[PDB]
Amino acid sequence: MILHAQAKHGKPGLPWLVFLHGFSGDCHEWQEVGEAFADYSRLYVDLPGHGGSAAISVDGFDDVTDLLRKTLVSYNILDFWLVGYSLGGRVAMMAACQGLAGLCGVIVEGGHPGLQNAEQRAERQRSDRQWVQRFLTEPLTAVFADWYQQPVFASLNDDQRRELVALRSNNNGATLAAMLEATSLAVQPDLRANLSARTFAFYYLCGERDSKFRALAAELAADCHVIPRAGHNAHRENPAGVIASLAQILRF
Ligand SMILES: O=C(O)CCC(=O)C1=CC=C[C@@H](O)[C@@H]1C(=O)O
Repeated sequence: MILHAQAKHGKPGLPWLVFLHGFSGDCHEWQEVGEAFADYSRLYVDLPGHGGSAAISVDGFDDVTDLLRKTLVSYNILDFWLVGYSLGGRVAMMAACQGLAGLCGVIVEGGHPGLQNAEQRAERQRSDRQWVQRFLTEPLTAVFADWYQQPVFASLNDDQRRELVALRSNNNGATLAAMLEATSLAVQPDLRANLSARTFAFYYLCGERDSKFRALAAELAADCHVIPRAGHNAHRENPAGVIASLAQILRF
C-alpha cells in the first residue's frame, strides 16, 4: 500500500518536489504553485484520510512516514525536496527527522515544530478530540464554517472563508477525524533540537499576517521567508510570492 498521488514528470535528472497539503486538503492544494516549477518533477500526495488516500488509516506519524517512504520508492524518486503546508509541514518535519533516503531539503509553510509541555499537549488533545466528534457527527459545511474562524484563520475575509468552506466540505468526515487524532500536534515530539542538528536543508515560509507562526519560525534554525499580504495558507493567498520564495530556495 502506497499513498494516492498525482505525478508530473519534468526534466530527467532534476529533483522531485514532493508536496504535502494540510488538514482537510488534498493533492490539489499545492498545484497552482508547483506547476510553476515545470522543469522539476512534482509529486502531489494525498495524506492518509484525505483525497484518494481516505481509506488509508494510520496510528501515528511512524505509519505516515512509512507510507511516504513506500510511495517515493513506487514512483522511483531518488533525489527530492519535501514541501509541506501546516499538517503537511509537520508530516514533512517528522519524516525528515526520522530519515528519508534521497531527501535534499525540507520547506515548511506554517508547520508547528512541536509543543513543549504536558499542559499544552493536554489542551490540544482535548481540543482535537472535540473537533473529531464534530467531524463524526455534523454537516461539514457547519464544521468548516467554525474551522475557518479559528485564530490561525482570523485574517481571512468572509469571501475567502465561504470559498474554503465549500472546498473542504468535499471530504470524508470519518477519515478526517481518524487522521486528525492520529497526527494531532498533541502526540508530536518537540523537533526543535533535531531540526537544529539537521543534515538536510531546512527552510520556513510564513504568511506576513500569520502572527502565531511568525513567532514560531523565529525559534527555529531556518531561513524564514515572510510572504507579503498573506495569512496562514500563504501559498493559497499569494501564490506568486510563494513561487518566488521557492525559486530563491531551490535554484541557489
Ligand atoms: O488549511 C486548513 O484548513 C488547515 C491547516 C492545518 O493543517 C492545520 C491547521 C490548524 C491546526 C491543525 O489541525 C493543522 C496543523 O497541524 O497545522
